[PDB]
Amino acid sequence: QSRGEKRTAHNAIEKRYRSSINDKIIELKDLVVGTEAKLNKSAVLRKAIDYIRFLQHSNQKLKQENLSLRTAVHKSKSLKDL
Amino acid sequence: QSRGEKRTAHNAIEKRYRSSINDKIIELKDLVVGTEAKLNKSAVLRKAIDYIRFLQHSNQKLKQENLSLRTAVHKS
Amino acid sequence: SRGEKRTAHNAIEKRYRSSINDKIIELKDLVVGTEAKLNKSAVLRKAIDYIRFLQHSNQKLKQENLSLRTAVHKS
Amino acid sequence: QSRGEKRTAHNAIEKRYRSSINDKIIELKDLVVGTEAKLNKSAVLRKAIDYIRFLQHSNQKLKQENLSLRTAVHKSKSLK
DNA sequence: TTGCAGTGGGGTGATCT
DNA sequence: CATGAGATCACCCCACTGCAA
DNA sequence: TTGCAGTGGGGTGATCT
DNA sequence: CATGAGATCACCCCACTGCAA
Ligand SMILES: [Mg+2]
Ligand SMILES: [Mg+2]
Repeated sequence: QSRGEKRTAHNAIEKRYRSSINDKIIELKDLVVGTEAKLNKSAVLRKAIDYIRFLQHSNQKLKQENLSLRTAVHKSKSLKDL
Repeated sequence: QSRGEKRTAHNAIEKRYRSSINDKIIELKDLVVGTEAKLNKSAVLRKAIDYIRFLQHSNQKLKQENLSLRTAVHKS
Repeated sequence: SRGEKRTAHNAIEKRYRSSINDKIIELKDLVVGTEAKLNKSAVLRKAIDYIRFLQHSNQKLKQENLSLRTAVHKS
Repeated sequence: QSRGEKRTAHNAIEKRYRSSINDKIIELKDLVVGTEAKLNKSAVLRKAIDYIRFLQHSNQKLKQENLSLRTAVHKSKSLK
């Protein structure tokens, strides 16, 4: 590659670099405000951060409840002379 | 007010902007791989995307399960 | 035993290699010190140059001491 | 370079390597025992080491002497 | 009402891998 | 990161030399 | 009088640069 | 070590948009 060639190649490289990021921001955008909405990059990332924590918290609550529900039906089976 | 004076000023505005995004990718990073690691931006995003989807399905599945378990409780 | 003889001599050859290598390490400690990392030939190149350097420095000093003593005597 | 070529090359590189050391051990030999004498590698280096130390010690001795001679000459006039 | 901050696209150079 | 290659080192094997039993 | 350690040459793979 | 080259990042400059004064 000559200087101009490196440049031109690098620009195509950098184009691929940008999509590697911008394409994932769109993916995150669709996950947090949906495919139809329009939202700016930092806002999408801000929503993605809080959505993840929300989902993480929910997951914990959902699990705590699943165990309780399971412990409940299990106990329902116990007929033992009390 | 010179063009260059104006380019320089906006340059400071653009760094603000760039950091509005970068600071946030670092936040996502700390959530997916933690603080000690080093992971490029696109990989932080890829992980965050997959983590969200993973949690989304994990949560939906627990919800489905919890429904039955709850109804089982009823039908008992 | 061709082999056993080899193994045994191999130990002899290591002792030998070490007889040269440990000296290069000493020469190295002398010319660039202990913390440095320097390859064998540079250690030797330096040693050679260092000796030549001190040789000339000491000659010059001896001829000058000569002249100084002559002066003192011739006074 | 194929393994075969790399091999052949390496042997010539290693020939150059050895010479870069051996050629110097003989430069040292000549300094410690002379052009004509023959002494083995480790004894040449042992001699080089001790010779350097001696050259170092001598230089210090010589400098001190040089100063004393110089301080001598001075007084040899500086007598007020 | 419109001129700047904000926002984003694309290019470059330095540096990394 | 990859390839490419010369450099550096330890160690291999071989040859031989000379001294200590 | 001679085998065995010592010495040195060159090759080679592993690794560094 | 030396290319070589893609990837990564920050910053550049440019264009445009929307809102605060
Ligand atoms: Mg960016
Ligand atoms: Mg050697």
